[PDB]
Amino acid sequence: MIEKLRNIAIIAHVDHGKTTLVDKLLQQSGTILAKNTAIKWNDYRINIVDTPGHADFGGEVERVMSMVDSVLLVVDAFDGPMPQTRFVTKKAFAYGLKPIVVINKVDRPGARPDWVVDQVFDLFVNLDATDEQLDFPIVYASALNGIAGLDHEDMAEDMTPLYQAIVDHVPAPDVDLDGPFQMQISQLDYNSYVGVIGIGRIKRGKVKPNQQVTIIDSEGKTRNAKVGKVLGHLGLERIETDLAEAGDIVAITGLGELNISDTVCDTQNVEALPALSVDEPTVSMFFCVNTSPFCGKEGKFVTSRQILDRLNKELVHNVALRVEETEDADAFRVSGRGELHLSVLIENMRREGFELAVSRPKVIFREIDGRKQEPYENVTLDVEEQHQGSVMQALGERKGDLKNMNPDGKGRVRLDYVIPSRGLIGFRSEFMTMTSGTGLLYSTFSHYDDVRPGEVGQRQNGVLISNGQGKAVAFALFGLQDRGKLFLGHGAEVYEGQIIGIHSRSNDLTVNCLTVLVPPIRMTLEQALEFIDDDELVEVTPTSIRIRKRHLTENDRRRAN
Ligand SMILES: Nc1nc2c(ncn2[C@@H]2O[C@H](COP(=O)(O)OP(=O)(O)O)[C@@H](O)[C@H]2O)c(=O)[nH]1
Ligand SMILES: [Mg+2]
Repeated sequence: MIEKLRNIAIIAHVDHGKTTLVDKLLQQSGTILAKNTAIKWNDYRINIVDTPGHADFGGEVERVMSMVDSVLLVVDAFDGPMPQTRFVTKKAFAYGLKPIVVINKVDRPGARPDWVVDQVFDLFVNLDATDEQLDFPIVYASALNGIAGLDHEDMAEDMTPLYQAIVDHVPAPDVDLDGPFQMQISQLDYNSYVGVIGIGRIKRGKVKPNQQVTIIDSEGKTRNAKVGKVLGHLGLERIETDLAEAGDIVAITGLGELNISDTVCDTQNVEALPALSVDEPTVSMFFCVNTSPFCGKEGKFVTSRQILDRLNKELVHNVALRVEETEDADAFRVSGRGELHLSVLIENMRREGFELAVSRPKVIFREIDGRKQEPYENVTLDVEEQHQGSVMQALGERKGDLKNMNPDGKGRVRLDYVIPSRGLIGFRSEFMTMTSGTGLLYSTFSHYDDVRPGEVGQRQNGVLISNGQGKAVAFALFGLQDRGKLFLGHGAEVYEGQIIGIHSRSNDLTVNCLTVLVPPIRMTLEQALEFIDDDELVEVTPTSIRIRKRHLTENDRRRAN
């Protein structure tokens, strides 16, 4: 009784048809997407909660997973599952959800249902439980036709098989209807007429308008309020309801400025629901002021405790990152998920008009049970077979453990590896030019395990360091090619300590370029950032980043050796 409820989330890569699919389920029932679509189908109430784009480090995904009891993975019948929906799927498994895989667009010519089944199944290499991987039902669809079926040759005349699968395989909400009222805010919304809107799935009890209630946050603070309106979902809309009970995904009004993870409880029996997720950062990196003599050249405006507050602004757009204070009052220890995470932060921190010095990314070590541990992660690589012998030995040098390989049959091959983040850092740069830029690479954090004894091979080559400040002349640069490749041509402005090229030998060579050329080496942010040794820093400015030593003079460098 009152358990005909099906709270399910939906995951789909762009243009894989999740808007069309949900739309068909709506029009064929008794009732861009909406955040939640309520569907009445034969006295069943199915809530389809939407998942955000592949780039949402705010932590909305895990909030969504906290409201649903299953997830709906929509996959193109030809393209198969995309690595963009990787993490959203990962978090679904992390919340112990058993997925329902919908392979739609089955009507397109060359659709390979059998193949995309394997791909999805293999994609569940997300340390996914047997329970999750075994018996995930496969509903084939053609959303643009409104047709579904358990087989793709044998298809129903409507979306009935999909409805049935949802009813059959999605568990009812694990809630008690008779307990005292309890509801955690999962998402927020606003209406200039209604005010702040709190959205979530009622964990316990019931709620009516004008009900007296107590709000308790994650730390333990409490405040009393009276709910104004209880908005239930019906279609793509929200209507005022006189009663909402456990299991219902509803919207509440007039509780003031609700914060996410606040728990709305009956005035007595105030019980805060546990704060849910946190993506522990695995890669640390230093953000420093531009100590360089080019302090305010192109960099619009930055002092010490200026960009610091910007490192207190990105702190809620993402909780996978941390920001700590270093002894150097002009440098800060900011950590994150991967290197790509901290990378793009800079990329339009640059377009934001900033200038900063940044070290090389290092993995965050953790000591557990006396044994130090480092982050390992799963890597899938898609290269041409002319590169497979090359990229294999490369990862092997980076302490990569081979787990699986699968030839394309058409000249390519997909490789799978278990590798510590330590050895994977800055490999994307080497990888691309190694595979001539046709190869592809994807990564996903797996687990912390005992550190692999040893270190990753260092840069081997030394660097050409400028001894003074001035304009680089063609007469000197031509003589420098006798000892390696350089980073600029005639006319470029350089200072002392700045690295201008790559030494042919292993040692650092202090050279002057002040007293026609071969094409200079231009490095992108990530390409350069993978070139950096522990005694160096990248200097980033809104038009182009440059490279330098930590200690600018040759006198200071000798002391630190
Ligand atoms: N041929 C074909 N096209 C489809 C099917 N389902 C959806 N589409 C098309 O895919 C395009 C984008 O799908 P959409 O619903 O927006 O998916 P979303 O972008 O992930 O929300 C639309 O133009 C649809 O016409 C299908 O079963 N067959
Ligand atoms: Mg669209």
